[PDB]
Amino acid sequence: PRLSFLAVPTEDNAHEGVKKLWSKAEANMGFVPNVFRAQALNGEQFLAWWNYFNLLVNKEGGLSNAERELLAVVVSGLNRCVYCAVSHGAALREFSGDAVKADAVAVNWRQAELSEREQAMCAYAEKLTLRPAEMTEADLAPLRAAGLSDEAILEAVQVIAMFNMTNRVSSALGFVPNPEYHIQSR
Amino acid sequence: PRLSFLAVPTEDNAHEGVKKLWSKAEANMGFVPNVFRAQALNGEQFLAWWNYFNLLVNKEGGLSNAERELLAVVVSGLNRCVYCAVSHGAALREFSGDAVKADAVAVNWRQAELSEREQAMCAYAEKLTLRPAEMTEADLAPLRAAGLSDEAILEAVQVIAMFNMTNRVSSALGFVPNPEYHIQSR
Repeated sequence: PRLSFLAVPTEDNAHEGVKKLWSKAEANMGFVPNVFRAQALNGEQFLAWWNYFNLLVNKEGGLSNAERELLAVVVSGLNRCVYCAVSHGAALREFSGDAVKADAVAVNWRQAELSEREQAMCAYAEKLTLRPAEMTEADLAPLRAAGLSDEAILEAVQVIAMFNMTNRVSSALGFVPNPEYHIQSR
Repeated sequence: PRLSFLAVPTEDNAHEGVKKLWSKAEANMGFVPNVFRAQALNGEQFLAWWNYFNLLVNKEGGLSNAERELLAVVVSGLNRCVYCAVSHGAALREFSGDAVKADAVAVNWRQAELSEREQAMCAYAEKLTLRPAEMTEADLAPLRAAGLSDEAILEAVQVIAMFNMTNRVSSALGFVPNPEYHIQSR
């Protein structure tokens, strides 16, 4: 299938750290995420990007995985990125155990049954995605009312902005999510 | 479960024709669509609305069920109405047999594998939903290039506008899609 609008590195010409990541992804999930193939055309840039993204979104931090995937799903729905919508909706279904909530939040978090902290985080994510020029200090007040430390607030801001980046990369270059994501934790 | 922001008719005060429609919904699907409960507060208006909507979207016409559900899914994704997104995504998965295509079109039809006719219909639907003031006769040229008769074009315009209406009703009054839709044809 056509993974990208640009050339995709093959096993022959790929960076060897890209190939090591391919083998690790296949040992761990049964497939290689198509982003790992498409975006890896520039090897060292891709490896640095993956280092940062993996540390911020997947590894342990100030926010739970469920909260990060909630932010990811809201942002990807707003920017209308199919790759991130599908894959991180699968991730949110897995980490939350509530497929109904994931499906609702993917469309409109206002029409989901969310905690007050989830509501604050989703409103903040939507404002930062759609109207970045209008951010004020007062916008942090709900987040602090929900018990988010400054470290957690920095992490959440990073996640929202990082998905504003990945949405643009994937939509500009025509990335396609793996079929496996559609059936996961459904 | 809170089906509505307004009062919901009970079995005691519901219109009799509303109760008869509840009975066909239970006879045909095993449950009553939550819209049939919430929107039926005004009996005669709901019954006329259902007559029109059922004739236009579900019954036999110039467009296939799959094409109508494609239009519905695109419009509901653009207006971010959870009820219509979930229910007509189930319908589109059923009529198309392609869950991947349905998931992709729900987010961004540009990132789905669509025929040229589907592309024309989805671009037209997006323009009519987001920029209705900018519609021109020239916008009909791709639809006619895709082999759509004048009757089929009238039906498609009706479908797009009708979902621009139901999205607004369901989002304004807090309608909640039945859990069954999330599982259907997955």
